[PDB]
Amino acid sequence: SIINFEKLGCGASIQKTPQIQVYSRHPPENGKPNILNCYVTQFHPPHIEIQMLKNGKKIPKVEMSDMSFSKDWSFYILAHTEFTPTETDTYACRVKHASMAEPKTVYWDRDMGPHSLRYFVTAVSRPGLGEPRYMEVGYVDDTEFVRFDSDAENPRYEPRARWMEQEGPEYWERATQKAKGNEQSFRVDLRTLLGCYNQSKGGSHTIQVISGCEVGSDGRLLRGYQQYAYDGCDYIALNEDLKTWTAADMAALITKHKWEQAGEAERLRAYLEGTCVEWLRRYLKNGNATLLRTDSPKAHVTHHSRPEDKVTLRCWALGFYPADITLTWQLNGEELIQDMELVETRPAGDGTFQKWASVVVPLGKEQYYTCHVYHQGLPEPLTLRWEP
Repeated sequence: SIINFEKLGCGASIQKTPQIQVYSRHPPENGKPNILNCYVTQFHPPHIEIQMLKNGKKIPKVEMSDMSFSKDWSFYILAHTEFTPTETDTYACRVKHASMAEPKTVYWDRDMGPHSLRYFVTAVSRPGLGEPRYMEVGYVDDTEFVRFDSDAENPRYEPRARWMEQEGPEYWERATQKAKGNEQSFRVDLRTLLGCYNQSKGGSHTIQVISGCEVGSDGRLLRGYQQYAYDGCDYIALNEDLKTWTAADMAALITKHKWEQAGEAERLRAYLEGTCVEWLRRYLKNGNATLLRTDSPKAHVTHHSRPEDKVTLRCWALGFYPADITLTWQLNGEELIQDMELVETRPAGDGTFQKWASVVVPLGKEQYYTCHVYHQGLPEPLTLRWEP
């Protein structure tokens, strides 16, 4: 259950480039249906235009994940489409974002204990286009379980995991009413934050909040979260002592002084140490059978030719959950660094993740190199080599 936010009341009166990965959900095989993914990360503002193209022309029906953001405040989204790869068909993903002068096109290259209840809140103004879009997203251990989107005719809190369907009508009635009330606070804050930052009146701006609690195995609060951001940059945040605030620039000092007089830090300490802890307990019970799952990575090495007498050994890790993983290449019992390339861990689209690490080795010396895969679901790290 999310907290009821207090208005920032700041007073009276920078863009990030997306990063793109284009890859198939499964290893591509000509003639075998698959899924083409376009994974876009690290961008801000959140408005983004994504097209998937086959042989230059726009693919008609592409699906999009709902947009989320990470702890660095940047946004990410997964676009995917169904496709059957061939040897000559060319696929690409084109992303149009304000941070770039020109749309970016990235082509598909076949070689490409503690628990937590946290709420990710977004309020984006779109002056002229309508009212600000407001969203509340709840996570039980990185797993989304509830969602509120004001961009509907009759916006309501919705279960996002089947185990949340047990909550009676009274739970969803009050959660939605809190969201609509919370939406109003961010509507007012968006308006006044304009003059506090000396910004023109016609642009789009965002407020982001991360609110929640991390609870150890003993049921005690490990860490409480209450962090605000305006336009993708730190604004104010409750400190680890849960008693004082860290304001990130001059505008946030009015909010900090106002919240000290109002005793807001103590209101949140009561929410985090209490209400947040007890609700996470109720949520964990309903989702016990599904939330604690771990999927071990399955690994394999592929072999790719290079100029002159070099080859590329690419070590794949597929179908693993959670996302955290480590891939290393070794020669003579020592770990390699210099000639080794990575990709950021990326979703497959089915709940599991993928990653690979490659290394350039001399031709004929492939059996001198061993890849190592470290994952929490593996009883012992995987070791494997290129096998023709």
